[PDB]
Amino acid sequence: LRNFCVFSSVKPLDFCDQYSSPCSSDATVDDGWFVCEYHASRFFKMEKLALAIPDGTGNNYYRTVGKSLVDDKAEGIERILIPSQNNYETVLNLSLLGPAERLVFYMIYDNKEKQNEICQQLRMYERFRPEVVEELYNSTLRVLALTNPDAYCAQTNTNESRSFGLSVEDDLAFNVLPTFIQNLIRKCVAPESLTIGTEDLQLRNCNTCRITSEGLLASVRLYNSVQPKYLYGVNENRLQIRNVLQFQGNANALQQKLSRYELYQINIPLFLGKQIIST
Amino acid sequence: LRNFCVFSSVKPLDFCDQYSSPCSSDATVDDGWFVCEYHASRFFKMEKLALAIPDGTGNNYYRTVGKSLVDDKAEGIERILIPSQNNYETVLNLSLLGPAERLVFYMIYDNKEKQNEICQQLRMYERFRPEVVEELYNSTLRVLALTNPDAYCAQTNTNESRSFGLSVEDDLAFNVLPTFIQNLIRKCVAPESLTIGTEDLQLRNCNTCRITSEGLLASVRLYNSVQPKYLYGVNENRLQIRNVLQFQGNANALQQKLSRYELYQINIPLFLGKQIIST
Amino acid sequence: LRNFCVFSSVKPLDFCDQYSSPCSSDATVDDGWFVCEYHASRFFKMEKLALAIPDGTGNNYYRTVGKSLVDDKAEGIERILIPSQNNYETVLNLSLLGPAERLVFYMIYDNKEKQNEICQQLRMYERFRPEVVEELYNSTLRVLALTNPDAYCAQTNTNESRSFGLSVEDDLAFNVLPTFIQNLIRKCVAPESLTIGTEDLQLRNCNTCRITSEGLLASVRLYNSVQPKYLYGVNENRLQIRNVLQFQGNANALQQKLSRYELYQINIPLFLGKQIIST
Amino acid sequence: LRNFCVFSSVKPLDFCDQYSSPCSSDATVDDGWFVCEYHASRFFKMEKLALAIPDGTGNNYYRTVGKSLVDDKAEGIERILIPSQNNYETVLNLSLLGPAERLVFYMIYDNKEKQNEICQQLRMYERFRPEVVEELYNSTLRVLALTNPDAYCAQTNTNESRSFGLSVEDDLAFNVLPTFIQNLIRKCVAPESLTIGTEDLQLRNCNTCRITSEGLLASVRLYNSVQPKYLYGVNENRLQIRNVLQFQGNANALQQKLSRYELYQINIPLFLGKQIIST
Repeated sequence: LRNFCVFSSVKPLDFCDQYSSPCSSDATVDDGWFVCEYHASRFFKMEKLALAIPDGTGNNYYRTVGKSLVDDKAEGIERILIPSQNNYETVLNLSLLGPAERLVFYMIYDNKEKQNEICQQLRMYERFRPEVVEELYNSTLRVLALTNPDAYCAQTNTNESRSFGLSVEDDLAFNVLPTFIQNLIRKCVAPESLTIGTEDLQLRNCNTCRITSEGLLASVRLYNSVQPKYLYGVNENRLQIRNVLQFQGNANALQQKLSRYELYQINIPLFLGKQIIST
Repeated sequence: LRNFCVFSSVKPLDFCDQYSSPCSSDATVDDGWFVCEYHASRFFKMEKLALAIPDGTGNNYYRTVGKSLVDDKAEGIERILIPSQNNYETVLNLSLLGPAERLVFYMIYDNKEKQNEICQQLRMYERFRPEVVEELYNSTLRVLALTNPDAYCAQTNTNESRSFGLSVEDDLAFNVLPTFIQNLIRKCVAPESLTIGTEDLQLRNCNTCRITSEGLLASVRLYNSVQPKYLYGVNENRLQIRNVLQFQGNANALQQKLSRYELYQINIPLFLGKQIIST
Repeated sequence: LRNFCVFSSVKPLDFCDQYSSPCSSDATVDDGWFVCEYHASRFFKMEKLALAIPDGTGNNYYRTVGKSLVDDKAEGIERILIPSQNNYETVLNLSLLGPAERLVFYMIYDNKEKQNEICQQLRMYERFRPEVVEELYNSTLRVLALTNPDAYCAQTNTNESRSFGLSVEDDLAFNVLPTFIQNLIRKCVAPESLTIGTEDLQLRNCNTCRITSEGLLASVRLYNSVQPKYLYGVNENRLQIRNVLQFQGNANALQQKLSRYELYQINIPLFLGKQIIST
Repeated sequence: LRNFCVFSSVKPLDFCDQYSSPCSSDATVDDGWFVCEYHASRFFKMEKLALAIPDGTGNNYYRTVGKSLVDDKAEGIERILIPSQNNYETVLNLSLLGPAERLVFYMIYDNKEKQNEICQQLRMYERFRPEVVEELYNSTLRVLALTNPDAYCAQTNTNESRSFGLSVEDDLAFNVLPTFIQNLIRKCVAPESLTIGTEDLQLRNCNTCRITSEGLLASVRLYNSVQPKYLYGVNENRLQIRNVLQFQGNANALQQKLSRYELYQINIPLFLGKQIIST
């Protein structure tokens, strides 16, 4: 597939796709997220990070992890990274989104009546472009089937096991998430303790997120101040005012002489659960 | 001072200083550690990292933090990053160290009889080089006085406050550490929650070390696999065998295509305590 | 026979046989193992060694012996060199092996229903290649008959006698092994004391293996570190991580000057039982 | 030292040294035996072997081990590899040995009256060659002092520990051996289980020799049939008849086709005791 992004087929009527930041080449490769960096940052409010695991030789067991983009000052529906069926309409703000985005999200969450009424309202557009709708639906449905744990092929790797907490509520809630949402969640949060073969590698002793009935949240108020490089960039006649935290400083307080050491950026990777890798 | 390193004046009889890796230019600047990167890695088994704190504009409140060099597989006197007066002789292995190093460490820990007998055994060398000893002692003593919280000048900044735990034993033990050891410890571990002005920035919700009666330890078995670039490098006729962990892989398992994302190295910065910064 | 290896007829549908390391010319000659070096190393985890017995003149009574390939660190189903009917499916990991290998192993262990269902599932392939199956079965069955102690010819040499311990359980368990397995076991382990003619030659006073109800095992934790030169070599997207033991050293510790003496490699030949050779 | 062999200074009156096989270059290097291969084979009836310990990378922790030269058919004073003070005169057959050899052996075993009477009988030779005796005595005495655990320098490595059995009698007897004999014994027998660092490598589970009150013996009747390549080679008008074991064979029994596999010679390395290597 040249485009593994689910939101790759998101087009207006006369489509020079919105893409203020063009979709990254990550959609071309099969890393398993099935979403490009731009769509991940815009919708799920997370970026992609290459988790490197050294072993003392030079080669690193590379992995994909989610990088939080929400700030510690946030509260409410803004702190949720990935919503569940309960309130995803309000979280993703599907009311004013483009009809292709609405369709894609609704049939990812699989609520029949919503895409039914989308088709009813899209019938008027259908007389101009009667071919894009079917191919868009086919591509998105086949992507969902590929990421679906149960299908015809149903490619299953029981050797990898993911635990999202020692409590019953956490995994019982995680069970009812959509198949694509489950696949994205399992492969965006790094394990707390990667159990590989007959040993355990303690990647992190603290969780940077939480899985609950409404989905994946940045529950901990870890301080984050990274700016998204693939911002929406649309002309904002609708103003969103925010409480920015800024400090002053001189050349002495801004210690440039400390810059020679390799930098340890304050990023917020998603760490939760245990990864059981037999053998 | 051209050389803030305490172990800067560590010379043999005919001195082309050991320094398999030459002392970094960090000793030239006053970052407060008063130890160069080579001596920090060799003795305290830690490196130096530039903790950058973004605020949403581009300037970063730079800070110095300690980077752990011990492995998760370690146990015993090897897991302690900085020893106290109780067992520093065994931790630093002062038995076979060079006499300058022995002197420096002993008068840092301030045990009179040890440097007294060092002087008695150094009397034989004194007839050849009767001038290096006094200047070495003067320089090291003035460095200790500069890092001493109480002195003539006694430059004190009460506005910064450091907490090393909510328990009585932790700070009561931290109180009895040597003055230079206390200064190094306070400025090598990053705060758990940097309380600055009227706000708090949650740098990390989990501690990566511990302060106890014997000193600063890497109590948590966080997985570390970084190699020191300033290793001792001395011809080792005395063999130290270690249990190395290695995994195999092909080009597919070594996902080079994941390398385009900016890397998130598995490092182990020292995070503990709360930094109270009024105003 | 140009090919005495039992696994010589192991072919896929379009066969350029897997053989990352091609089968050695040992299958061409009749040494009695009836398995090539590659198949012995891959399945039974042992290599072949030429046991030479000097007598003070120059000619050596050559013999074939098994060389252990398992490490002292191993435990479990990995330490067994040759399995019995009890758990050979798990030992050889027949679940994912090629259908020819599954058939060969199952009819060596003679469990009717397994090769019956192999034939049922192979019926679909049968319509493309209806001639290879019968000749493969005939060749493997005639090899088993040749190695079978009881047959039409039933070539028996009662003069050679093999003892696998002084205990009742050891030989009573060895009795119920398959005929080919018994032939391989009798001619892979060197005798503890070769009783030849009217004298006894003490080859070794210690056993390097054990014969039990589950088969031939490397019970003793003898240190082995030889690498197989006929490794499987298949692209491993399924990762097997292992605990490697490595030591460092300089030119002095790696004493090259000791290399002029003829080397005594730390190998682990299979030594067990007594060989009674009348006359 | 160009010559570490103790018997390097063994010269007749008109010396073109006996040395039917010239002394090997092993005396030039410091492997610690302080005896050349020829003298080790002639007197102690053992050869030198390079014990190689693989670790899975390619470098081998080389070591020196003793290779037995006695046959399984032997009995009596012939089976002892190294004698003690009790019966070394009969074991080494010092009655007819050259006076230099007698002197060297006697002052290695440190029995004053014997070398005293050697000097008394050598007084007649002294008038012709009054300079070789003093330098020979000085060289041999300094070699003994160098191999002496207690001396002025007394170079001691307490980190290496050697155990020669779990019984009190074995090590209590080994204690009273001469210093050079103790040094040779400790560095000719390979450990049963090399305890290195925090792990143990089981080199061999069976002992190939024994340490008793009379010294180091080949107690086990392990079958040995290697011929010494540095034999005495002196014209033997005094005939030693021995019971040789020989077998016949044709081209079929002498299986040349088995020679392609790398040979596993039936040698008898000296294995006994445990080597405790801290770190």
